[PDB]
Amino acid sequence: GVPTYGAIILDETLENVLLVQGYLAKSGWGFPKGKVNKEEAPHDCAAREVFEETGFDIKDYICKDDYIELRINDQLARLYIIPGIPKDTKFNPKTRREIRNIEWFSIEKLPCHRNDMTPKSKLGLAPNKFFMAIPFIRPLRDWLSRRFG
Ligand SMILES: c1csc(-c2ncc[nH]2)c1
Repeated sequence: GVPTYGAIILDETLENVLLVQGYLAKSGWGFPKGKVNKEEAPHDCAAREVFEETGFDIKDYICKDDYIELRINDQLARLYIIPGIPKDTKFNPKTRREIRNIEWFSIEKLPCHRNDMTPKSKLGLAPNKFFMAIPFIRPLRDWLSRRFG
C-alpha cells in the first residue's frame, strides 16, 4: 500500500481536534490526510493534503518528531501533531467536490472504539460516523498525557 500523511490539528486549550467530512466511501468524519506522490517527502505530503482539504498551511508548524503512526491492513498512516491553532481560524477547502464539511470536535467526547451488538446476540460492530478517526484517539490521548500532563 502507498503510505498516507496528514495532521492532527488541536486548538489552544488542547481540548478540541479538527476533523473533515468527505463524500461517498469517505462519507464520515476523519483526520485530513492522503497518499504520498512518487519522490515526495513525508512532511511535504502532509502539508499538501492538509492545505487541499482545509485551506490552512501547516508547513511552518510541523515538528519532525511529533506524530502518531499506525498500520492498518498493511498500509502505513502517519499524522503530524500540530497544537495551538486558534478556533476562530477560517478553514476553506480547495476541493469541495471531495470535502463536505470541516469542524472542531471535543476530544473527551469522541469514541475510541465502536460499540458491539451483544444487546442483539449479533456479531460485529454498529456503524459510527467517526470510523476513520477512531484508531488514533487512544494513542493521541496517551501522547498528550506524556508530552503535557
Ligand atoms: C481502516 C481505516 S480506519 C479503521 C478502523 N477504525 C476503527 C477500527 N478500525 C480501519
